[PDB]
Amino acid sequence: PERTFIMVKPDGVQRGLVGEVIQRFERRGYKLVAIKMMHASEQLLQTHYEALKSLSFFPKLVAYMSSGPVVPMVFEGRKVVENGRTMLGATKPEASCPGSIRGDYCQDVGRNVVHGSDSTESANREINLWFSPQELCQYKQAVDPWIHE
Amino acid sequence: PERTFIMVKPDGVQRGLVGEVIQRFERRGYKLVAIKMMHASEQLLQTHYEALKSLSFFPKLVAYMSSGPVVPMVFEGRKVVENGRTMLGATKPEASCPGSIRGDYCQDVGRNVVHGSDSTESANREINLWFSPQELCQYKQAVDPWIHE
Amino acid sequence: PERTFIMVKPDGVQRGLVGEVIQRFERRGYKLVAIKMMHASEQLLQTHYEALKSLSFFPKLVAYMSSGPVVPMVFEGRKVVENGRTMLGATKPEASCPGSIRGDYCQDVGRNVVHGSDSTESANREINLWFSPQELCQYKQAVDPWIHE
Amino acid sequence: PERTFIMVKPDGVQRGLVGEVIQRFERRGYKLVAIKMMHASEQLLQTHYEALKSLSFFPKLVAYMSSGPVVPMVFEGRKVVENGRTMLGATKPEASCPGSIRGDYCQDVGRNVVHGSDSTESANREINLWFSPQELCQYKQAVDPWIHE
Amino acid sequence: GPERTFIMVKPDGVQRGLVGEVIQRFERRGYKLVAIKMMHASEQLLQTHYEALKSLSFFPKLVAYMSSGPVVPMVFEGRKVVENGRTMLGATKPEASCPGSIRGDYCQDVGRNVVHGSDSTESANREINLWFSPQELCQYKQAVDPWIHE
Amino acid sequence: PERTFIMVKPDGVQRGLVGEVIQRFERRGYKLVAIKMMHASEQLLQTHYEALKSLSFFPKLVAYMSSGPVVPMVFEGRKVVENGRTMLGATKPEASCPGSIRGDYCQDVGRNVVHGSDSTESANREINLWFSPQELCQYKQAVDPWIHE
Repeated sequence: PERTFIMVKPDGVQRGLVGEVIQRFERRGYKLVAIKMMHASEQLLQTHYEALKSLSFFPKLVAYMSSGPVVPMVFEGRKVVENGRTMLGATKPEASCPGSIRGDYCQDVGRNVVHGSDSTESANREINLWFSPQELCQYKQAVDPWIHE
Repeated sequence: PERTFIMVKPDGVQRGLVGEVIQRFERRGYKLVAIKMMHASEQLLQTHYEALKSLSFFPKLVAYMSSGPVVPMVFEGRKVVENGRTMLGATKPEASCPGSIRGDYCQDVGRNVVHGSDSTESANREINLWFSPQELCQYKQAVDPWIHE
Repeated sequence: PERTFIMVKPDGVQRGLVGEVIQRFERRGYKLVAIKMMHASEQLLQTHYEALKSLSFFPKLVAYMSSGPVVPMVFEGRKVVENGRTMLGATKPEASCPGSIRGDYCQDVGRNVVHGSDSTESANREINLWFSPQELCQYKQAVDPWIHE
Repeated sequence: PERTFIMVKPDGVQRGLVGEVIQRFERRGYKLVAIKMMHASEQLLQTHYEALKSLSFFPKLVAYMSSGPVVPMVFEGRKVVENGRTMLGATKPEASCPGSIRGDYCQDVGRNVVHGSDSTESANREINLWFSPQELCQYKQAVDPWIHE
Repeated sequence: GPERTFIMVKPDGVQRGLVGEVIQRFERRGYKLVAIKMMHASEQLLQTHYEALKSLSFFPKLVAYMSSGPVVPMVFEGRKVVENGRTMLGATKPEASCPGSIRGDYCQDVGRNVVHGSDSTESANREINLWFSPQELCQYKQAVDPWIHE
Repeated sequence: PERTFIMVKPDGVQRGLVGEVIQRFERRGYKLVAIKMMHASEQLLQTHYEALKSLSFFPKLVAYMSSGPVVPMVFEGRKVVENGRTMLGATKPEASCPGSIRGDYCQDVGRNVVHGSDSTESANREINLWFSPQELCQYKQAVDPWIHE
């Protein structure tokens, strides 16, 4: 029952990359179990980035992430946290390999299209911060016997 | 601004076509302004499909549309209602042209992946049934001067 | 269980379009049940194209279809015959809609990349010419409940 | 040797669709024989649209077509003029089929991404207006026997 | 003759509709398809295919899984097709696979990793001869040959 | 601004990959600012490859690069030189990652489809060698605030 938190940032929304991000996870067999588009409040973004609160760029980041709508979502599947990190690519786009989201679409670390949880512990916290238990949908994937051993 | 209601049906979710549906609208420059994943109640489905009650086998439709999660969403832009119909393709996939969603992905009118509003009046009615006003997001598309005159 | 006969012609093989033809049927949920690559004999081609002997330049057709390998295959699913015809596009590529195989890839009716059965009667006849019953594979598609009612 | 004139308009340049337009023609086996990016003077655009110069929307059209770079190009192959029309789609995007350029990417006739010749006579005029003979390249396509009969 | 490699879509690749995708990855790199078929593989054939694994604990589970649905064996031809085939498929474990590889794009689980490919030219020639008779292998001259290799 | 020189080689033109190369840069937000198709002269190619002029393979490389038309072009954006190298992939295709141009399409170092500048100094020299200043176009990209921080 592993899950990860993925969020399309304001630049991903502006550039029309929301569907592209979702499709990369769907094609790897991962289950979409929650999604919404929203204007994130300052307090929500400060709690989301709480590990960065002591850093000089924290206020600039929180303001940028509230400057347009975001699309938080949740995917479920085997090794979805670690594979999600690989699929997004390095934080620095010039260090990202081609075929990753940031390697294909991004030029600047400050405009890198999408967030993903960096660990299981972070994923569980971020999922519960952005989504209430009622917003998490549950279903049995038909192709389940052919994606997992 | 013109808006239309698009909803991925439970078979579209199962088959991993949510991102595909979204990308077809983003590709055409349309703005995503709301989206969520949910289990639709029978009462919501019966009101949504009020017009089809004069047709045979209404319980089969309600049971199909509540057999898994759905993804309702709202897109904004010029002629988005009529263009949304063309992009989805004919209701019957056999009558749909390749390049449309149903022409590319569907074999059966009863499993046709996605719903879209058939008129401006239906779009306004459906948007208000599925989304509260606070759920619709507002932003200014950077490419606006290049997608319409 | 409806089935249709699809065959990539020698120009489709040369131009690297075998995977593209197969993927157009797979993404619509159709089941691949047989496939091979072969050099078709003149006797097989004359029987396959029996109905075209009433048209001019029959030796030219047999020679072209013998000028390189072909890839016959069989797909199974609801309305696969009539949808197969639409997916391939009009015989003349200049009458084919964009989104069809011939509309996307072909310039010449004489080099139109792929063959498909025009009827269920023709499909049954063509499947028997090209494949022994022992070559057809049988399996249960996991997504079956989601591609048709 | 049939040829047509295709030109990406300023909105197609801005939206990063130059490669998409070119690929639509390459995948149908058409030969790129000339291409360049330029800022077209008002005077050059007035000659290209000579037929519209007395109409009320003429100053608006010339200002838009000089508001950014354009990419004129020439493609060669059988039926390239008529097939180019179908591949671009109807002038008004809302009348365009899915799978055409304007059906996939455009919302507004005034921002319809790309121009293409409407006839052999227009193609010859437009090619000779935008390109000198020395800019037209000549080569023998290796797949020629597999695209032509 | 030219270098060849054996590629086979596994039962999960067939179920998930990925046969055309695998083929197209090789075609777009200029490689020539020279044989292909869909079949139910017997346990006898699969034990010989995986004979180097016969001493390992997971061998019976692997043979049973690989016979639980149809597979699509095929053969591609071209310069360095064995080595490049391995790179295109990606690492055995999908979580170690780079994005852009088949397993990195589509797979979650090493036991459901969609496709097999030969790991050496010796293996490639043994696997081709095991799954295909010489008559099933087709020969043609690729038109773009002068533009894909020097 | 940062610019890099990219050139589709004669095999990339023959194989219909010109639009694919362009789209790889466009989708990463890089601006196309110059392009043309031409038959490169022996003297032009000798100057382009002047760093290799003492090597054994130099005459054969120069001869091959004039054996068909090429498509030189210029892209502009942040880190476009280093990212261009990554997007093209290793010089030898067998050392190239999947997702790069050479990793996706090439088998042979001598037929590796595309050239790209290896440094800022090389890019400036190559741009001025192949393009006169009147061929370089500039425009204000609308999505600039969403690709650069």
